[PDB]
Amino acid sequence: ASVHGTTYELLRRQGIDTVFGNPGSNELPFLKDFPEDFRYILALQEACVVGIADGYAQASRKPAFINLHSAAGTGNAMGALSNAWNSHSPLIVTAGQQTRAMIGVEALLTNVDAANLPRPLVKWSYEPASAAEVPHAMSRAIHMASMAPQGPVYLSVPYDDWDKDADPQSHHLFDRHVSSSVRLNDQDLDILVKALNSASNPAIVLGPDVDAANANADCVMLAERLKAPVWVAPSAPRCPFPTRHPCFRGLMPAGIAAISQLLEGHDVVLVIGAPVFRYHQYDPGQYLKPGTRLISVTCDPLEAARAPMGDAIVADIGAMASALANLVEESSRQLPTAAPEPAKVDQDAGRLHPETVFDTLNDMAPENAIYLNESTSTTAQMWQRLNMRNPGSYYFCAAGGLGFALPAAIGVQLAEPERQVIAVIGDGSANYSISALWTAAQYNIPTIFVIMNNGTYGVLRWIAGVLEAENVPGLDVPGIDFRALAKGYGVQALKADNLEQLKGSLQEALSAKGPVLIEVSTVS
Amino acid sequence: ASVHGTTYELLRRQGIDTVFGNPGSNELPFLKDFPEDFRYILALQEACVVGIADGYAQASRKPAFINLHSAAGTGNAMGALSNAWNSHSPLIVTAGQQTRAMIGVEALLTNVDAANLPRPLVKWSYEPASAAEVPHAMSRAIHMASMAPQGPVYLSVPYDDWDKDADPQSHHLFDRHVSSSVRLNDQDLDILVKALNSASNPAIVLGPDVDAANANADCVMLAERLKAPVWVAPSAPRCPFPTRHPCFRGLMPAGIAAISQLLEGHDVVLVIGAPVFRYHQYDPGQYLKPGTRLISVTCDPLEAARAPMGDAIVADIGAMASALANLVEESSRQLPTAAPEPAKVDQDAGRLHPETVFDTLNDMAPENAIYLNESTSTTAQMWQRLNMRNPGSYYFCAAGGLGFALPAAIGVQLAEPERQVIAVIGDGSANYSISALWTAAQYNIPTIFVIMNNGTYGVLRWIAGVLEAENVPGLDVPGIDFRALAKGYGVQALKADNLEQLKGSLQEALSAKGPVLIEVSTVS
Amino acid sequence: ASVHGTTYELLRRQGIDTVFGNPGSNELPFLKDFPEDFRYILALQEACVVGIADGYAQASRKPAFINLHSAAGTGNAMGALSNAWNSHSPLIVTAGQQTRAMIGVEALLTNVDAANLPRPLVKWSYEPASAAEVPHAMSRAIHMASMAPQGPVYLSVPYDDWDKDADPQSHHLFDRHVSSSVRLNDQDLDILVKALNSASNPAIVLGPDVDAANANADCVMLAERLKAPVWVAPSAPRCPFPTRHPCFRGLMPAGIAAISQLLEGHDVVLVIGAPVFRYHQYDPGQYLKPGTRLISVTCDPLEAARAPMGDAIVADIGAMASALANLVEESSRQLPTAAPEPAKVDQDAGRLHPETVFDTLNDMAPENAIYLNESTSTTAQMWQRLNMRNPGSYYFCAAGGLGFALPAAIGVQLAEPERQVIAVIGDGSANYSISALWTAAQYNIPTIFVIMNNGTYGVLRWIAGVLEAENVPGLDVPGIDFRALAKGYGVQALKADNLEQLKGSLQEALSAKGPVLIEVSTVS
Ligand SMILES: Cc1ncc(C[n+]2csc(CCOP(=O)(O)OP(=O)(O)O)c2C)c(N)n1
Ligand SMILES: Cc1ncc(C[n+]2csc(CCOP(=O)(O)OP(=O)(O)O)c2C)c(N)n1
Ligand SMILES: Cc1ncc(C[n+]2csc(CCOP(=O)(O)OP(=O)(O)O)c2C)c(N)n1
Ligand SMILES: [Ca+2]
Ligand SMILES: [Ca+2]
Ligand SMILES: [Ca+2]
Ligand SMILES: [Ca+2]
Ligand SMILES: [Ca+2]
Ligand SMILES: [Ca+2]
Ligand SMILES: [Ca+2]
Ligand SMILES: [Ca+2]
Ligand SMILES: [Ca+2]
Ligand SMILES: [Mg+2]
Ligand SMILES: [Mg+2]
Ligand SMILES: [Mg+2]
Ligand SMILES: [Mg+2]
Ligand SMILES: [Mg+2]
Ligand SMILES: [Mg+2]
Ligand SMILES: [Mg+2]
Ligand SMILES: [Mg+2]
Repeated sequence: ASVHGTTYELLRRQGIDTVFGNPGSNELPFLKDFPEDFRYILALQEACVVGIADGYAQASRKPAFINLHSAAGTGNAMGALSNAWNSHSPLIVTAGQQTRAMIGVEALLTNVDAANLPRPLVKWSYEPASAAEVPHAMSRAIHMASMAPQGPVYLSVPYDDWDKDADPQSHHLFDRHVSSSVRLNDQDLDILVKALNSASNPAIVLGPDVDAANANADCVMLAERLKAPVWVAPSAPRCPFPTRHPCFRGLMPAGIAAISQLLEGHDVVLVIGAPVFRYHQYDPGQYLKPGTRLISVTCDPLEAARAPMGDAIVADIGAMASALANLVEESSRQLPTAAPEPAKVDQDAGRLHPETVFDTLNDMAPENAIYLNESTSTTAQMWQRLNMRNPGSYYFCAAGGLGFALPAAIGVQLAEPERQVIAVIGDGSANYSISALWTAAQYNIPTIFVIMNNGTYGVLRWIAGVLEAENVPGLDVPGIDFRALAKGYGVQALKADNLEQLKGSLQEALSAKGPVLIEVSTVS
Repeated sequence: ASVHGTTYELLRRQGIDTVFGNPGSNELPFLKDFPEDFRYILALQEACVVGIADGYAQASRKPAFINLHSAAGTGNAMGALSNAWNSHSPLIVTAGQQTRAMIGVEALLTNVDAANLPRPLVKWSYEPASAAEVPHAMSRAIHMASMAPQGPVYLSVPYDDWDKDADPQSHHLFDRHVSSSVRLNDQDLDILVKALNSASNPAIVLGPDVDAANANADCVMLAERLKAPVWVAPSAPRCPFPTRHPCFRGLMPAGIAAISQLLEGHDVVLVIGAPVFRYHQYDPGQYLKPGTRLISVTCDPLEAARAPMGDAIVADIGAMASALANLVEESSRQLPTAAPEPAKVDQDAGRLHPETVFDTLNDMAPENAIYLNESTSTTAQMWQRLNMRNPGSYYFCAAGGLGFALPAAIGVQLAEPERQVIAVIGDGSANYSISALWTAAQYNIPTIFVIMNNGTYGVLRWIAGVLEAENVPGLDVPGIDFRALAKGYGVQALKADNLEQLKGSLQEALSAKGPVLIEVSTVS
Repeated sequence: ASVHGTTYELLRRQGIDTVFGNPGSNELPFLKDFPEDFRYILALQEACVVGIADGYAQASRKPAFINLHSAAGTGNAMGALSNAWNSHSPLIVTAGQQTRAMIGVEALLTNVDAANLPRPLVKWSYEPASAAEVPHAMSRAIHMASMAPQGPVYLSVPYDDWDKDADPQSHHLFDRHVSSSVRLNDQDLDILVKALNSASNPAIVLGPDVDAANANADCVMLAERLKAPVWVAPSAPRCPFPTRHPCFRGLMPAGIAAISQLLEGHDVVLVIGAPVFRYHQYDPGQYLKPGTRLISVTCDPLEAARAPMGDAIVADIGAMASALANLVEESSRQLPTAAPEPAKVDQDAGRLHPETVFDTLNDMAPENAIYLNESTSTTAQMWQRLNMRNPGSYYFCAAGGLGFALPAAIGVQLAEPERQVIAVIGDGSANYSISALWTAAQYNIPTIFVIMNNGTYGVLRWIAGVLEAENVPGLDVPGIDFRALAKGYGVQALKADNLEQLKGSLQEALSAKGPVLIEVSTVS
């Protein structure tokens, strides 16, 4: 068998059936004879390729496979890899290299020192030393991406390797099963359970690895048993809990002092599937107030090591959440009271308040909708105003890197064809990966894109105001016609300049057979 | 509190009480006011510092703390770090940096791009961005070294940071407990146990992480229940099993074909705490024969990913071994029969056969002796001829890097004062870290060093013969007087030119109050 | 032709005829059939291998070739590479890798991520992607080491590559000539010359790249024409000027304030072949006083970029020094007056003051002796007391990393068989690379080693005193018998406990046919 044939068999045997890519000449020898049982999803720029694959992997809860062109294609994707690292997304990134005989002279298209290029944003990065090693290296890539803590990996392959003979002993790779589905030993788990049972006023904080593990329902059971309020850890990339459950308390503010104040009076705080903590703003103060003990369950040693406080347990989130939910006592304390509905912001017949947009989406969208957020000044209101009952209902760029949501929404919609995906994206953010729209058109992936157009990088104007920073350039983005961009890439386009038009456009979009972009005029 | 005071409190609260070091000026501000409850162990060269610390960590089963001088001191230690990486040794390597104000001009003693220097041989490598970050960075280092899979880490600290004010909130670091003591979830563990119970002819292969976890006794129980032969995985850095137990089958040859042949007819092979596999010689063939399934339990994702065959489970070796030993059925098959005693090699009244040396050590040494091996042509015979009943009884350079055993034997002896340490070291290997002898003299650490003097790099002459490689330079090392080297560093020195003298010298050495070196004339 | 044959032909055609090495199994396929016209120089540890090669390269003013064993051998050499980087030493470091078929499984002796291992201490680091690339990669290594700014490079070669067929077109590599012998364009050079001619009170500062270029005599002419005092730049790795020439002003103190004060009143300061500046101690103040302009000529862009003051010209030191010396006007100012002889320190009949040792060496040594310094508390006095008339007469560890001088003195003596090499090494420093002594014995390289034994890391005790740092551990090194160490490695050993014995021992050493070590009892 050839390296080509062996590698595709390995991929198929390991459950991979889709290649997200933007092709080049170093990749043609890999892409030729493309298997009839695989799908290729083309995107027009590599940030888009990786974003689509990332959304697909996150929503499918399985690895996604990417093929890019040498250094320039890899390089174009590195912002996307920054997000993927923070979301623990299991992405297998392959890039074609020059033929081995031309690497030394650094022919055009040589990826120099290739494995160093994507560092430090990958778990493993490698170029094999021979053609017959390629299937083994691919096996390593698959497993490295997939083991806890999941994350992106990189493999560079000289284009002449594909046609060479494989090692017949590579067949042992095909059916390897590698598990990291582990949990704390019984003795120490019993100690933890007793500490949770004995707590007088426990709180729970959940992060994105809960949703990645589909541990959401187990966390609901845990919170109900402990009668504990539940927060989502700051800078949330996913939604780990039903947002109208009585225990839910919303998104934690991403500040040191704000979080210790919120946790004051809680004697034990159990954090599951989050860094401790993904703070953002400068908000100096105490990590915890006196009287609060924190215990973190994380899938990632790097998270456990860097927490500035608390105990930690490094284990699989699904296995731990299930074990805890089934072991803790039913507390006789009263169940927390649900948060009240948010206020309705006064809305005239003109430009839309973001609150109006979210309220309207919540009213009109199906109960199993999936939302993506890249409307950076409106996140708090989004979190208050969308009732997200189900797992996998929210994504936000995990490293804060713009250009995620537009392509990722396409990948999520591909992963979840029965769930309507609605991406709410600022006018600034929309440009970073605008060409991703074409993939939705070409493959008829019926994502709805809601562009919040206020003409500016609004959160940056806000921060500049707080900082008292005057004379900052580059914060306004006037003069972008998003309906024309949508037409450019073949996506149906609507506008909404007021609430009546918003409702009309959403009605049209929800019933459409293809992707739709709605340009919403929002308050500036 | 100062950064100095806070950092030493963190170290003490995390169980560190010893600093292995070779000082320099960038380290004086750290070493000043050295705490009265800490011990400093000086060695004369940094390979020696790290080797001593490594032996101490491996034998104590706890992290060891190292302080080196900038780039040159770190650099001198990098061969030692190569071994430490392969043995999963929990080493916290700190190095002093220039004062922050002089780093930009690259003053003498500046460690340029410091965190990259020890890569790729460390789990984590870092220089903090401010003085007040130093205690937090130290906390990260401690936990990164200590979490499974354990390994060396590196922290560079500008010398002016120590006297600066610490963050008062660093007190939250002091008592953090971080656990990776995890095992496979119950459902999947029950599947594994059923597969072991159903095997008709199981075999067990054990690696160094078993001995590191002190899982040896649990593995004895497991092997007895399964009635299974037990091998030690190739290139063994430690001894994971009693070598005269009836199930023991010795050291696996480090070749692909040799191992698949050895495992032929075993339907399930359970590998615990080893890479799959640390092959060495070129010995192409099948990874496994038809009819053999392999299942690996490893603490290291990198091991699980790179195995060319078998299933894998990534979990703590101690937790897994205990769980398996207590869950499997007692097989009604007959217990394996003990290996017979090895043959006595004919020995005249002249130079010693290595077999004679090992037989004599086995006769005369206490039953709780600890052996180190850096006698590279004699490893197979050593493994056959030493009855090692207890855990922690054997160490061999885990990356094959010479210069480990001489210093490591000192660190092991420091860790285990009641167990006589005997390092068996070739005349070639003895030179790499010869100055370590001084530390044994200075601190009166009563290690016995047995120098096997045959005048040559014997295993290289052997390999050159197999390869039919003629005219190879540099394989002979005549003209070294090891008794004079021992005198040079203040260690009592004996010679043994024949068996009678070997017995006499060993008798003297075993009853000595300090370290002793015996130069043995072995067959060439 | 094989890769082996082609590579050795390339080496020979590029002027390489010596391999400095410590062998291992990955290197046996390279070392077999070793060419009869090459020499192999064995050393017993890799810091020693690289130090010997470094001294040889520095003194010969040509590249030196090194062969080490995989990661552990490379790692043992990294402290030596730290010095080599700072001295711009043209070292071609090769290391053997596992056979390509075993790299993926990380067999024992695999150098993982090999090219990253020696970073950041090499100019270029590489592992070829195929066997036929090896000769081209070797060509790249040779030229990268040799082009200005010279420095160490690293090449990792899988052991199976050597026996493979080479590309016949590799013959084009053999006779390539690559020049960096460049100087500033005429127009801008004329501007510089006019600025030097117009200076009222010029000063010259010279660094190690002057001695490396053998630009010393041109710098003498330049200083004589300009009637300018001449200093050696701080932390000097080499001696660039005759130390009793009337213009010579000695070693600059390695402090910011001290240097600007020394240069005060000099209107133009011309720095040639030095960083600006290799400061050491914290000595904050002005980089230059008002009225001083600095102009630097450096072979190294990294030096030019990081200078905190002055103009810079990046060019070959030999070409620039010759051009300037021949273009400047003869100033009618008076030639500077020679420094007076240093004082004689009172010396009783007991332990030796270091000043006494240097005065005695200066009296008794030949006028073409070559000195190496690793006696760290005595450098200032050494510089004042040795009359070094000729180029290539002084070496000191360029990164401050101990373990350089003992092996480097052997390499210098090998390079310069007619010039007596005398290494003056502290008792602390002597241990780092003590096994290098064996190479001097084995090859009968007649270096004289003068061990300054004061029982302590003296400069560290001194600095601790200045810092007012109390309770510092690890600063004393009692109990080392250097005559026994010398006997251990087959080197003739003498002692000197007082001046009469020093003179007697030096007389014996200077007339000896082989290497000699003299242990001198110096004041503590
Ligand atoms: C790749 C990338 N570049 C720049 C930024 C900085 N950034 C953060 S938010 C923001 C403004 C986004 O504006 P918009 O999407 O219109 O949302 P608004 O703040 O107006 O709600 C910018 C540029 C970033 N996070 N990522
Ligand atoms: C740091 C380092 N350098 C070189 C080697 C290569 N090496 C492997 S075994 C060996 C010979 C050791 O000789 P000796 O200790 O006398 O034992 P013998 O083979 O004679 O039993 C050498 C040099 C290595 N493994 N590590
Ligand atoms: C590899 C290395 N480790 C440690 C140091 C720190 N160091 C600088 S000077 C010095 C003391 C050397 O003592 P010695 O050679 O006896 O000379 P003395 O200071 O007594 O004159 C030490 C350990 C270093 N520069 N390089
Ligand atoms: Ca509503
Ligand atoms: Ca799906
Ligand atoms: Ca906006
Ligand atoms: Ca016996
Ligand atoms: Ca102990
Ligand atoms: Ca030997
Ligand atoms: Ca004199
Ligand atoms: Ca010469
Ligand atoms: Ca000294
Ligand atoms: Mg990079
Ligand atoms: Mg293959
Ligand atoms: Mg258990
Ligand atoms: Mg490195
Ligand atoms: Mg602090
Ligand atoms: Mg379970
Ligand atoms: Mg060739
Ligand atoms: Mg010109």
